[PDB]
Amino acid sequence: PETVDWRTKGAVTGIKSQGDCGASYAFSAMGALEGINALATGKLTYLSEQNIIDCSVPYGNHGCKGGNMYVAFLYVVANEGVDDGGSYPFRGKQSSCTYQEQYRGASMSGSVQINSGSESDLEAAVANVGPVAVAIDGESNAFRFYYSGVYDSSRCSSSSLNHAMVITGYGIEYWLAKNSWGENWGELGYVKMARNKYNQCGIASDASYPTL
Repeated sequence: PETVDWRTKGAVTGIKSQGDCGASYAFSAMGALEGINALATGKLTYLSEQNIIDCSVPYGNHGCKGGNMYVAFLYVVANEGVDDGGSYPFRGKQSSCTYQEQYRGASMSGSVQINSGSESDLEAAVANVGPVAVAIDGESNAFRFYYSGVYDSSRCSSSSLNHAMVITGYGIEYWLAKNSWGENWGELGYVKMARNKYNQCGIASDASYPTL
């Protein structure tokens, strides 16, 4: 298809704000999982980024100071589940791990990594599977203060990436990415990024999604 948006399938939750906590990895990872789960199960369940922040330090994440999607997925697989938000809510900072099995919202068996730099493989993932976790270069003041339109940056790097989000669709040529800086940033917390511009901002350098 020429354009998808996974809200069409009820596979995307509201926009979140990570506050002053540097945990996009978590928000980005949970976002893909929420989608995959909502598609399969038919019910959208909000999942807990706080769970990932508190409990994935031993898998090699840094709580509120940063981390990866991969390492968040390993935690989910090894811990055989992630709690949902309702019962494990965002506090804005690293707290004790209160992971409880009774509130396990979702589980998974692995992650598929999209071939680094390939946007046609990325589109194929997004169209045929679901929302895909990505990371980008959001260094620019233009990104930091993006408000509307298609982001099409000349200064963007395709290798050293500093911010993670969920691709929830694409259209016309852009990607539709969901950020976690709350609803007052971008287009309702969304950004439309440049599609098929030879991997601008490294959108397809480190894309993945979970299996379940």
